[PDB]
Amino acid sequence: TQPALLRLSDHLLANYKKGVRPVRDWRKPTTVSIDVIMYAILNVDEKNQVLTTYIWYRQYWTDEFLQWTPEDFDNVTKLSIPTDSIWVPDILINEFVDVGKSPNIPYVYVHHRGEVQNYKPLQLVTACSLDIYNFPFDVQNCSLTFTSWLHTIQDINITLWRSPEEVRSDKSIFINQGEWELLEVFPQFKEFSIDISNSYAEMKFYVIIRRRPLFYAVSLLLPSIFLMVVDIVGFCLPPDSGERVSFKITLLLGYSVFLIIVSDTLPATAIGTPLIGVYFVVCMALLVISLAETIFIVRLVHKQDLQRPVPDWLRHLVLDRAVRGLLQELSSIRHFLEKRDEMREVARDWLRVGYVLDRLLFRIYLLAVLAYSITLVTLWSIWH
Amino acid sequence: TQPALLRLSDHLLANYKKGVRPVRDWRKPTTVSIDVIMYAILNVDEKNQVLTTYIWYRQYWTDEFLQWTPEDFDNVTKLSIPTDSIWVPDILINEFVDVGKSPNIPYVYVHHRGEVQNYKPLQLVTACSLDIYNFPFDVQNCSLTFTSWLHTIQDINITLWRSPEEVRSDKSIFINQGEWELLEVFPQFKEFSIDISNSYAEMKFYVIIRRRPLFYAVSLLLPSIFLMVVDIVGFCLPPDSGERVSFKITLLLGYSVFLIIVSDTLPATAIGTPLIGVYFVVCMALLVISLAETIFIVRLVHKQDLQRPVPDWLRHLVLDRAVRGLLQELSSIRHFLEKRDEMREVARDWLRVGYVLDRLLFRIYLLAVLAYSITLVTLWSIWH
Amino acid sequence: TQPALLRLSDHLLANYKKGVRPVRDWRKPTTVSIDVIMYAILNVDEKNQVLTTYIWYRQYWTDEFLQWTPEDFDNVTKLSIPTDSIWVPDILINEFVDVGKSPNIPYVYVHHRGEVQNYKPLQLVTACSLDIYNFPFDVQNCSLTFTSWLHTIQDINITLWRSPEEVRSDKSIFINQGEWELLEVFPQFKEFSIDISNSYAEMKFYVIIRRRPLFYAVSLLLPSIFLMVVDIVGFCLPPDSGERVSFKITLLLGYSVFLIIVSDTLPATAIGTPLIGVYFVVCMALLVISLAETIFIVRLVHKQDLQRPVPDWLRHLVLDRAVRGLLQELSSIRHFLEKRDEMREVARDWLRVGYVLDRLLFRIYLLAVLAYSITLVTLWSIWH
Amino acid sequence: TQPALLRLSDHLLANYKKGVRPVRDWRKPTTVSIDVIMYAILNVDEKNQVLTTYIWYRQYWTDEFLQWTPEDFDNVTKLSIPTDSIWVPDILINEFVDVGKSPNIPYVYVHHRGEVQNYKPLQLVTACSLDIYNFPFDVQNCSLTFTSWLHTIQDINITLWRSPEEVRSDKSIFINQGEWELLEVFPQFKEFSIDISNSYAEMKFYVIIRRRPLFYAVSLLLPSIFLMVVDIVGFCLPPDSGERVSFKITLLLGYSVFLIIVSDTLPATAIGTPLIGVYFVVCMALLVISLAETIFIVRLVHKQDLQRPVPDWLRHLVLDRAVRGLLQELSSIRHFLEKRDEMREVARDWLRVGYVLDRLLFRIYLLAVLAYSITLVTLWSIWH
Amino acid sequence: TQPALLRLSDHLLANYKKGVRPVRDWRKPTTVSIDVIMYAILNVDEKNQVLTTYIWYRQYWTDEFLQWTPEDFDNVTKLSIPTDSIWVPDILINEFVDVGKSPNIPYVYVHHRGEVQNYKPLQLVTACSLDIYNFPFDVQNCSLTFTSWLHTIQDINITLWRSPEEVRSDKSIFINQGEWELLEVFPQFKEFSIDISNSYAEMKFYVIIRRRPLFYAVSLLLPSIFLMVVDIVGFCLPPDSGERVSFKITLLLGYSVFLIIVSDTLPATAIGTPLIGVYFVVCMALLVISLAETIFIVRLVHKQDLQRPVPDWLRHLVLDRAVRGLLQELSSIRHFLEKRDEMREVARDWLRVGYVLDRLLFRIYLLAVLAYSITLVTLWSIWH
Ligand SMILES: Cc1ccc(Sc2ccccc2N2CCNCC2)c(C)c1
Ligand SMILES: Cc1ccc(Sc2ccccc2N2CCNCC2)c(C)c1
Ligand SMILES: Cc1ccc(Sc2ccccc2N2CCNCC2)c(C)c1
Ligand SMILES: Cc1ccc(Sc2ccccc2N2CCNCC2)c(C)c1
Ligand SMILES: Cc1ccc(Sc2ccccc2N2CCNCC2)c(C)c1
Ligand SMILES: *[C@@H]1O[C@H](CO)[C@@H](O)[C@H](O)[C@H]1NC(C)=O
Repeated sequence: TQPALLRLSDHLLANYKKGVRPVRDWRKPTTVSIDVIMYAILNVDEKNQVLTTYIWYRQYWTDEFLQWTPEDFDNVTKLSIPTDSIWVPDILINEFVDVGKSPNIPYVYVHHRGEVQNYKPLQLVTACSLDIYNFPFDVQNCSLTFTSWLHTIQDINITLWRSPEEVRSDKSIFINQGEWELLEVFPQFKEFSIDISNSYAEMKFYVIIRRRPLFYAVSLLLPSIFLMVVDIVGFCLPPDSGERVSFKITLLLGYSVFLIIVSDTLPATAIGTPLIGVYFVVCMALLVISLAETIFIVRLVHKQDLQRPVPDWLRHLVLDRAVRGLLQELSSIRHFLEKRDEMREVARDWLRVGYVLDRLLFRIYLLAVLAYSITLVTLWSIWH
Repeated sequence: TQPALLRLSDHLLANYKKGVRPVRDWRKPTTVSIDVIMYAILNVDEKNQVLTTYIWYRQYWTDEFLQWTPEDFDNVTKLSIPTDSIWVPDILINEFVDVGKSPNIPYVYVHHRGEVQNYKPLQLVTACSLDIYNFPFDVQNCSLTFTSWLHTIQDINITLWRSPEEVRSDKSIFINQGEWELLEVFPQFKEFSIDISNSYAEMKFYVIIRRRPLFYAVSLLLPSIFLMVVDIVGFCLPPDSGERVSFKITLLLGYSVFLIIVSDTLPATAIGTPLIGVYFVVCMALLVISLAETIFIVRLVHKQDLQRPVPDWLRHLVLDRAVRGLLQELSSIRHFLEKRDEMREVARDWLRVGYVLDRLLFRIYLLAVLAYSITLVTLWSIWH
Repeated sequence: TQPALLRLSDHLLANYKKGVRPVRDWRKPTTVSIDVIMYAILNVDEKNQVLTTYIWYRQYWTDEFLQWTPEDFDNVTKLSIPTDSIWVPDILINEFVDVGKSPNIPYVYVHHRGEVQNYKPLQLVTACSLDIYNFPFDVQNCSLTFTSWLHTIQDINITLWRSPEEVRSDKSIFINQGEWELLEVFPQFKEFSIDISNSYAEMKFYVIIRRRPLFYAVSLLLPSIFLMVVDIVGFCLPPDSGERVSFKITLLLGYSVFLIIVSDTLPATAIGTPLIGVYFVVCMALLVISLAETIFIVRLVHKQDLQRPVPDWLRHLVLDRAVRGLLQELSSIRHFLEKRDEMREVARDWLRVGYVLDRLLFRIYLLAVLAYSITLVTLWSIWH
Repeated sequence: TQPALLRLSDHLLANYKKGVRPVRDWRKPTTVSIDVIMYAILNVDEKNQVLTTYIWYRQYWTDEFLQWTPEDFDNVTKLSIPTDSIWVPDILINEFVDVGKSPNIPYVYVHHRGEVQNYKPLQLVTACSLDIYNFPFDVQNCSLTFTSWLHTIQDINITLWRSPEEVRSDKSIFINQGEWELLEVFPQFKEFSIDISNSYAEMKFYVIIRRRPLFYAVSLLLPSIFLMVVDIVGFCLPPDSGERVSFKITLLLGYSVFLIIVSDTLPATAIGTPLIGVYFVVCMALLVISLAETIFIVRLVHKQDLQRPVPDWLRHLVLDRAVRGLLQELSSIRHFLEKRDEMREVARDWLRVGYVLDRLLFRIYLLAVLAYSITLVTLWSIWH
Repeated sequence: TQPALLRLSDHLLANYKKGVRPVRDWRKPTTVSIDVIMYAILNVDEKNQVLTTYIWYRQYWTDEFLQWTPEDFDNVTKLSIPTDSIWVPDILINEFVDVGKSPNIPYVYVHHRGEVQNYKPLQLVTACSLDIYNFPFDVQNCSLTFTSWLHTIQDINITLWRSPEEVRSDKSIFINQGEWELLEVFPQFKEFSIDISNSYAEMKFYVIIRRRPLFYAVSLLLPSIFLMVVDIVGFCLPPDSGERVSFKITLLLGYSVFLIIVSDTLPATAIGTPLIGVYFVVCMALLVISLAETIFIVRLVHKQDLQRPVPDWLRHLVLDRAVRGLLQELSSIRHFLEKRDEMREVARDWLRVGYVLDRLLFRIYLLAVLAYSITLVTLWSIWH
């Protein structure tokens, strides 16, 4: 006789119709069992709010036409037949915004009771809501909604292959060393409803992914810390040097270029910018405050050859915390030297005031950045 | 007997022709009812003027060959049959400039009266007219024109599934947290005409989308405001410092780099640049005016050792608003000191004039930027 | 009896062969009439010299096998049959460098005389010659060559559906608000020839597109004008300030960064760079000339404490256009003051010369940029 | 009689079923022999951790239905038949994250014993773990896992065509002049297991690729070396020039721009940044230390007209290693000159201290960068 | 009777098998004649070492089953039949690293002797070895290897349609105005061999393409020449100005930014960087040498108020090539003036030395850049 697989396949696929839903009684829906195993988080685009993942998805349903008695076919209990030869449910993801390029699986396993098993890998580009409020430490909760696109609850119902606890803790194949860490996938069944009669089976997997901040620690924190360090170094220049203000403005321009170039990576959304943006703005205010202090002190100590002398209150407050023709003609010589000396001494008194005030405002700025830095490391421990 | 679905499908699809338009009388057009549900605004490219969206589109038409009496087939009233087994109208969008990658839906529902229901998701890349005059606050009105590509009004006519008010206010599935907010989609029926006989059914959906400015507020307004703040800070430097002009030119270079880098995002069109461009140009004029004032005041107060003394009109106008050999040889000594002192005093008089004029032109510039800023916040309230 | 469309389609498509060219006499070529309607200029890549457009293309040919008498089929005069069921000529564009993603049109109209009408939209990526000599105002003349890829003049000949004047002035559907304005499309028929026998039908449409310069006016002209304005402002700084040369070099660095960033947009070709490049180089020469004048004047007026006094010719040319021990020991005091005063006066004389020469060379540079600017606006009026 | 190939193909492919696994006894698995020949490493994306390669992959299995006696068919021993006409195992790579665009091979060779030979080229985009710890010199070890997607060990088993030593040392077609050098590919057989019964054949090829550092030597090392050279040159400027600190800050800004622009190429991962990042940070610390030394020395030698004189310990430590009205009125003149001279001499003493300390701290910094450079060249020899 | 084309096609394609290689005797290989006509060089990616071209490729082979006597079919000598209806050899390019998007040609010409003619355009992405040693003037020699992927020499042999001299000089359709100029394509036949029996036909076309340097002359040479010009201008600033060193460092930073931005275009390879990189490094050394000369001269002439006087050897070498209380108290006044004057004169002597040495080192640098520029223009003439 002929081989068992040839006889079995010829018996099953003879006068078999792919278009008909395989039920002998049309009132019975084909319950399809869904299982999803996350393999990789290929991309998370916050600008377009799209998530590209790869999953291994296996489903099984009872085909009431692909049934046989194994004892009549040399005790064969299951066989593989082409996917395009049998009816396959139109179960797909609601959140699609594209089609994913994935290998086509040509065969499906069929058991002697009709239990067709369809294993396939598929790449999904799905629209998801991304909360970028705490960008470097954000936890994204994206829904993949498997449902029959056309058939209602009365034709195709969806159940879960494994128990929800098993699929929740499944990380057997996930590519872990990416930017995103898979926390869990959470299945939940519900019915979509257009009206009373048009109700659709639905299975939502809540893929939860946490961003790894070690990708971005160097990218954001290190340059800003450098800039603050150099700013703190810049106060050691004397206020009367004239280069100190140029130093400060050059540093501000550099950190502004840093902000501009970083903004191509730091994303944004309509709900609001990440708190990293707020801390960058606070760093900006700190640098602008340092520049304004430098400019004020430069205005204070300038050798402008016009200064009235320091007022008594200012002086005390600062220093508490620090032959007749020949005779008359020589008098003009000493008067001009005295006029220059008195003017020069006045400029020194302003310089003496401006030096210690530069020191005093350096300590306050030193403490202000110290309090700000300790506040940041405290909040980081909470996010960590 | 055989199962109802097998018998029904075999009866319907036997000697069924896909190429023929399913009408028993060829004079009757197949009225196709169109429904469009916007799911996401994937992209709006102003440079190329193309809009990429995703829609859920459902249509239904009466197939006069897919009719049966349910009482003869075990009371089955509707069944799903493959899309590629039956005639499907060639209804597509006129504004296509590409093909969208969308899932292929294999099945369609058919009721016992022949009412075929085709549900499918599709991504559309369509040419649209984008008015970028008020870029951060623009409201775009893009037309999606569903029509039968080949069949005229005498073969395929297009109606609307739901009432126009229902489709106008449909936001049940729209992904809202993107850059674009869907205001409404507006359906309108009209007939395209090549001649008297060649008239085509047409249904234009006017997708109206408003850009969310919170994406761009930080991107444009914040750096410019920073630059103006630093410019205002720069006036506190003394005019005779010599660094003030370097400060101003460095700031101008920084803001020019800001303009250059921002222009990769701020789009343009043949109709005209956005008013944001005009306000950036006005900010540019303000910075150039501040730089010119700095350069003029520096030219005024310079210690050039060549100045003639301040004219009487200028002085008043500004200050209203603020042994014989031994004897003759010593006279040369006091004369040279007097010559230096008189020259030094003249330089001081120019400095006294230039100081208050720097203050006076600082107040005017302070008020000019204040009036400009209040004007901007007033117009923003209207756009908001 | 059966419906007319079913009977007609069954009669036509029974024993119909798609592979055969539909002529009862094989000597008669199938004359295909071509019509092209430009819809959008999607992209013009000057770097790769490729033009991506979208067209609505309709063709019609006489199929001698799809003929019937309408009075025998309930007076049906035309019917739509699937495109993949009948012979379709292999007419495509010679200039292809890719395949365009375009919707597939499933049906074609067939009249009772056999006149098959095939309407289809198609995106074309075609190699074209782009003359970038006058880049902002260039008029590109790109050829789309529709021809039968395989069949010679003896099998497929190509004619034009409409008169050439009608297709020349066709702008009914063109998307006008893009960067490119369609001037006309010009059809011309010719025969390609490999040898005497192997001659091919050919129809060249000369798509002529003019770039809209309002896209680029802001992008190129405005920043350069700004830079020149600031350069003109920079001369007001005194030559002895020392900051003027730093101002000029900073401005030159800024405009060089402008040139670098702009070059990512301004294209180039082997024939030659656009004249915009030449005018940018002339602006570069103007800025370098201003910098060299600043450096020369700074070298002239420096307080170098070493200057020999101004020569008589230079002075006139410039100013035409502007007790014994006690006695001897006091003499040394007045001599040292005289030595310093004479040296100081010499430095003033050089400064007096350098000041007016700075003014004189400022007027010449002011006129040179004025002549250059008026020359540019004159040539712009010709291009406009 | 008919030609041998026609008769043989007609005999083989008559009543041949593609869906059945070609075994006369269904208990016998189809052992498929796998061979992989690497052709090119198209891309290694460290950001997404994906490897795109091209391979020539040949497989062979025994088809028990495609068997014939050559003496009955004119001594034909093998023939090519279309790939889509016979059963082909569903062997693919587990690590897929996309589908590769590769030519479709239409034919396969079949020998008279049934040995089908399938040669095909395929592009693979596979997820791989990339260790970027020593980025310029890293050796990546990426797994390509060929397995039957559906069939278990009981239906399809996988062996190796050639001996493992032959495939390990195979570089016959590899494109060598790319960025990556193929060290070896290592085959290893194992069984995947879902449970006791569901075990799958598996063949892992460990493609080992070493990056060529000559691509990146110029990109990273050369600019940093330049920056250090210029920094070393900058110490030759006198500390009192005032421009030295501006020189240092400008150099620091330039090298920071270098770091920013380079970071678009230097990748990162969650495990940790490459040691090149650590050496760049050490270079950053060196530049900041040089800037701080410059600022400290500038603070030390400033002509601030306020300095108390150098303390005795500091001085020694540094220098070890380097008519009554007329009479009284003239006394004021010499006193004022003495007051200025003593103040001027004090400023000189501070300058004398700061000069040699600048030299002394220049030698230490010269030795520190020398030790750092020699340390780098030593470690480079180990990596080389 | 029926039309000739219908009868002929029905006679030929009845019981015609596509899978069989069309030979009546299986020992006779099907000699396929190859012809390749280059149409465009779409892209040359030196980073990935891939060449994307477009070719018109025509092949012809003798099909021994598609033969007829024309006198029996109304004297028809050739006819077009669908490509997918007849056997087509699996000839493709070995160097594929992708699949090219090209139009599908549906028909092929068949003559009455069986000579099938297959014309088709195809885009090829092929791995090629790119020698970037002389990047702007490089001549690339890339191999396209047409061979039968599966069939050996015993089944499919490959010959050339035209004589090798005709295909060598073929430029009839090449798009010439691109970046690459096609010098020639060179065909050569060889046999690949796996073993003694498994030998494969092979035809290598050596596409030779020369880069047009006019694309890049402006891109590289012009900015560097500008930078050198400005550097030469910078020497005219006096050494004691203090701004000269700032000028030089700003220029160096600008040219470094130029190098950084240019490196995104100038490619690299493992064999070695292009000589343009070496000349850029030499320009870098020239700028660093100019900066070091400026810093040295600034160190030489500084008004540091500490200089010992110029040594006798240095001076000559440089200048060869250029009442008791009242009496004693007045003596202190002249002594202090003498002390200041002698110190001031010493600073002048150092300035006199440093001025001419700046001139002398300017001439040497002027000649060094002149020799370097003449050397470059000489080598350019050889490359040109
Ligand atoms: C008002 C309204 C009516 C029906 C729907 S449903 C839908 C609409 C178009 C295309 C497909 C569907 N679906 C049906 C089953 N579920 C998958 C998608 C909606 C959303 C609104
Ligand atoms: C002058 C003219 C004639 C006919 C048309 S129509 C058209 C033309 C080519 C291809 C398709 C069409 N269409 C027919 C039905 N509507 C969808 C597209 C035009 C625009 C101008
Ligand atoms: C020397 C030569 C011979 C023939 C041609 S033609 C050609 C060649 C290959 C593939 C296609 C064609 N074509 C035939 C009909 N026209 C469309 C393209 C040439 C150019 C040179
Ligand atoms: C818990 C668990 C169960 C089964 C698998 S396997 C798998 C799952 C879905 C789709 C395909 C597969 N495969 C089967 C044979 N090998 C190739 C892929 C896993 C991973 C976990
Ligand atoms: C060791 C070795 C054996 C065979 C080959 S050949 C080859 C291998 C796999 C897939 C295809 C081929 N080819 C056969 C005919 N020529 C085109 C490609 C090699 C390279 C090494
Ligand atoms: C099938 O299995 C049964 C036991 O399960 C055994 O008795 C019978 O012999 C088997 N048939 C064949 C053909 O092996």
